[PDB]
Amino acid sequence: PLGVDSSLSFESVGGLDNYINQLKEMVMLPLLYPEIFQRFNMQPPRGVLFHGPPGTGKTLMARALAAACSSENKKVSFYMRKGADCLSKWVGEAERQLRLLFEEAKSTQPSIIFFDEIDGLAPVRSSKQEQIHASIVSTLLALMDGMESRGQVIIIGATNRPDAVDPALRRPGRFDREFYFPLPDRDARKKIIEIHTRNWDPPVPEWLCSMLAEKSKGYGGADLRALCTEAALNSIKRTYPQLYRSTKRLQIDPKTIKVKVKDFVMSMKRMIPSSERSSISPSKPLSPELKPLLNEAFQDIEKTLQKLMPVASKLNPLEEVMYDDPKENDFEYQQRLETFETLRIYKPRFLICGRKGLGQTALGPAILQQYEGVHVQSFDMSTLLQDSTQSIETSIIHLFLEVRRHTPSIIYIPDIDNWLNVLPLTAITTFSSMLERLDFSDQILFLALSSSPLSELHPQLREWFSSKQSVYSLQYPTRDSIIAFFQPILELIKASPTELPGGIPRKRRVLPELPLAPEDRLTPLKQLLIDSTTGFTVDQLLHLHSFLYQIIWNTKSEWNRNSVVDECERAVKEFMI
Amino acid sequence: PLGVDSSLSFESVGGLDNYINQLKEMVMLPLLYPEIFQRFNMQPPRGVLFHGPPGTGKTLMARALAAACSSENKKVSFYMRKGADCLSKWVGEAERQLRLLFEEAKSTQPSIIFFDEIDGLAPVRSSKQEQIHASIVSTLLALMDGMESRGQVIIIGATNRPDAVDPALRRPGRFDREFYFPLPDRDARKKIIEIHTRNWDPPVPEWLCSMLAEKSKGYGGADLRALCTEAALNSIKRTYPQLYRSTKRLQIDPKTIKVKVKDFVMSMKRMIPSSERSSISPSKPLSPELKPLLNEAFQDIEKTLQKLMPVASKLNPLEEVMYDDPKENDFEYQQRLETFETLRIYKPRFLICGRKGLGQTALGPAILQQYEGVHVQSFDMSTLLQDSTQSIETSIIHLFLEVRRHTPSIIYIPDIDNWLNVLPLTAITTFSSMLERLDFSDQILFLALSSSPLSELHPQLREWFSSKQSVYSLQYPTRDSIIAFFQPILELIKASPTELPGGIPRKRRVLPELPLAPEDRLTPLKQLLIDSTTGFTVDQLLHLHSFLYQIIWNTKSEWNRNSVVDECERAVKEFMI
Repeated sequence: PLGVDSSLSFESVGGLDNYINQLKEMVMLPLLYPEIFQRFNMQPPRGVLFHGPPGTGKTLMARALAAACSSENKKVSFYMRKGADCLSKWVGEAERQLRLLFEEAKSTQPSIIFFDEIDGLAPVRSSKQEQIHASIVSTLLALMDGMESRGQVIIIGATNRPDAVDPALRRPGRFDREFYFPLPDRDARKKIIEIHTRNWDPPVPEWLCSMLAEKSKGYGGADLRALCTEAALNSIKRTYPQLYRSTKRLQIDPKTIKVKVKDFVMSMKRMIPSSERSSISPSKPLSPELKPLLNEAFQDIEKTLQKLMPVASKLNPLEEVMYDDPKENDFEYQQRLETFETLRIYKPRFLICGRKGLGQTALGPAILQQYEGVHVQSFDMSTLLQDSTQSIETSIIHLFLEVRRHTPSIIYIPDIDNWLNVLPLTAITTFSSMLERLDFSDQILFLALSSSPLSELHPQLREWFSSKQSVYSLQYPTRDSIIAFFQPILELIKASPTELPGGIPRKRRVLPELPLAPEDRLTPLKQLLIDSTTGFTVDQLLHLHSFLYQIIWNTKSEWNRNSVVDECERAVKEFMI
Repeated sequence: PLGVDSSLSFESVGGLDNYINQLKEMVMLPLLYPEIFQRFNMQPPRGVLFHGPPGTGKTLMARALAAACSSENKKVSFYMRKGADCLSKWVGEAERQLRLLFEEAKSTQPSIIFFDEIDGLAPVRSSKQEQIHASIVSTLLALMDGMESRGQVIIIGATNRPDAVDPALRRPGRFDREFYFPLPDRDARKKIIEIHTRNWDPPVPEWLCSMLAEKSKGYGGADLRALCTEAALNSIKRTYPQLYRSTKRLQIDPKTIKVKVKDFVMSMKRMIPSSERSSISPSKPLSPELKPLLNEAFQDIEKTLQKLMPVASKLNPLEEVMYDDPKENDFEYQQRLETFETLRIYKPRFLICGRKGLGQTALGPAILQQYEGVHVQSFDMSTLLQDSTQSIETSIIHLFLEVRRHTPSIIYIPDIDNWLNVLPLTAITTFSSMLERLDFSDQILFLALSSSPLSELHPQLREWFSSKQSVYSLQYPTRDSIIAFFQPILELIKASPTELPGGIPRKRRVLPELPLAPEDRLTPLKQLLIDSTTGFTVDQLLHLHSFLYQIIWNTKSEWNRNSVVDECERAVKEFMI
């Protein structure tokens, strides 16, 4: 059956190395080196506040910390407190459980305590309720620190939000660490999936990683293990159909090890993402047959993206200090590199103008997918009108405040032709103010999408975007790209009966026992598809593509060729209306 | 490891001298001199209410008061009460803890009690809740004073806000002291940082103070100590890389004392301000290479600032009464100096008109930084639309009321060209009324910024600001200031390979053991940069400055000179479109 483990070698949360060194410098040093705390007479406190996606290192870095320190040294004890679990309606009974737990935590000397659900442990301190909201918060203040020199004990905090509570709970000088979980995307995703998949006596192929790791976006350690279990059970029922209706119990052979990539892709048909349980995010790669239709400008988007903003990230200070320099006295040499790759910028924004039905609003999610690791959100007016409890301008100042409270991050607005007709001049001039409230010298991108083409626009954008390179206009694709797009189906006309299942028999499987345990017109069709379709829009090409898919689906079984051209050609004739 | 101290000689809150003498006159005299309280038969009560930034003398003046009186005389006892810590849902049980604490506080004769979180101790007294909100407030009234001659005991209050509660809690005659904490800016900042840094056996240099003290703005005693610890640990990992992965424990040498200014500036890269945890304040000094482009008028701003308002502050009455005068009977001589430096004023305001892209909205934060110690806020419509629970005009009358409840203080509005299109005539005529609701004879500054130049304006400002010196117009800078600005990079063309890291090798550091414990075209380029750039705007100069930074970044490694002029010159040619 099932079972939980108490040993973790960072094998389901693995990849947060700089976090690991940051916590190692907090928890290892005070009793590893007990001398330099008097050589300098130094304090440094301990305590980390987790925030980010839950289960992406919430329970997983809980096991990574208890397993980390248990694998670190002997002896050491560990404590798990998950929200309100020692409380009452009394103050003086709730708390007497709490500080009996505190005094026994102080009695056991090598000891850490996990505290999760810090909102449930201590909410915001308001006096418009009963005074236990002030009482347990103040008594946790004095009983964690302030009055209480805790000595050798370590207090761990975890939330989903870094600001779900009043900042008195983060007194600066006791809880000076806060860890954000960035949900690793591609490479530590491939690391975390391959450190999972080696727990099987069949080693997995490594062409499927980072193939499956780039398919899997928005997942924790546990649900990627759920992908492991669902592909596993797909191998189970796949290998054996006789898994049903057993009152007389059965026995098995132990040689039931067969693995498919079909198991994984059926798991992808049968999955659901964790972030996409309640969200809608445009995390959509560009369509692979549409790459003949948009790679040619997509390259210009990613190159001019790279030029108008470097996407350069921070290296590890471990290897940086593994390097050494000779000169260390020169703050002028410091302000040199502090000017380097920092003062090279000015106000990241970009605009897309082009016709409707011409590759719109898919390239947006595509260039969202062409690089990751950055923080990003968009001013979707669905996400702006989603609350009415406050003003929408209060929501504007809020969301501008949180994208201010990040890394160099990404801001997007779709459909600005329809937008600015949606909200009044309150929110308009609000936003135009908030455009200028921040500096040029920070790196926040401002992607902008319009479904209307150029030189016809209200000038609100124009005074905002008077740079000649702050915009790009779109054109029709070339005929060679067109015939590149219709190429594969133009040989799928010829490969019906046994290449495709239009004429492939599907046969039955027998049950196991599992014993008892007690050609020539192709070119006039070519001049029908080309040169009579005078460079139209790509959605119309999607119409035709769907239509011919219906044609070849209905005409899926045919031998003795050149008999199935009449259906598609008259469909083109009808399409020209 | 860590540890708290019980002795403070005003070494982390040091600088509030007049506050210290004010509290000394409250707490020392009643038992120092027990005779003059019958010579005059005088009351004077005791009790101070702290308000201001927390941890900037909240916990720090708590330790300064208990350490102050403990270092004052023997014997004396101290009590610490932090919000709701003796309460219940009963009235009669909550209170019986409270006045058992009161009677034991009266039993111990030399005794003071710290009371913090006065909102959590006693909220506003409303009868639209349960009556314990009236009960504990009324019983704290009668049990602190009113009915109870407290005798010899001292009651200390502390909040963040001076008006977080109904003013019945400040009965005039028991709590007649209230201390505001002004967050000392430059000189007591240098005093407070140097009284920290002498706690190390390496004495720090004193060119870095007040250099680092003028870099550090918006910090308490504790987080400046956190700057001490982070520069300390930066020296730790900086001196020693072998601080990792030790199950077999290690031992050290005690000679690990090396200090860098690099440690501090990396701490500045890795810091976060306390006031800037949720705020956005334009506390921004002018850019040092932009000083050739705005010092010439900046001097006029600070001089005419000084003339249109003296910034003269109050001296200490200690040294003032250390001086003596012969004549003390003359209230007419009193109203002389009461007319001196008080009646010399009229209605402080100032206006900035000038073109867009021409030094705007950076000089504002700069002259905010050119002097400090004054109280200041601005009517940012982000900060005006940030709440919708009340009317925005209610917010107007509120904020006018609190800037009325201050020192001679500072009021600013940015972007008045875009403003007055943001709010209706309700808030407009509201504000114009509140312009005239106060007198000429008080000293409140009214800085005003417009991005549009002169002689083109709607006259609402003109009837408000019909003084010929109430406004200043802006011009283009001179060519000598231009070539002064482009001067340093115009020698950074010549100093690539070893002055800059474009051709400097970065080498590796070995691990310690730490043993086991069980030229000629420069002038045509000069006539390309000057005299073909016909006195343009400074943001365009920022474009070019960024562009050439990219040029020299890409061309960073070059010997055998005069080969790298072609890239920048064609960048200028492309820029001229």
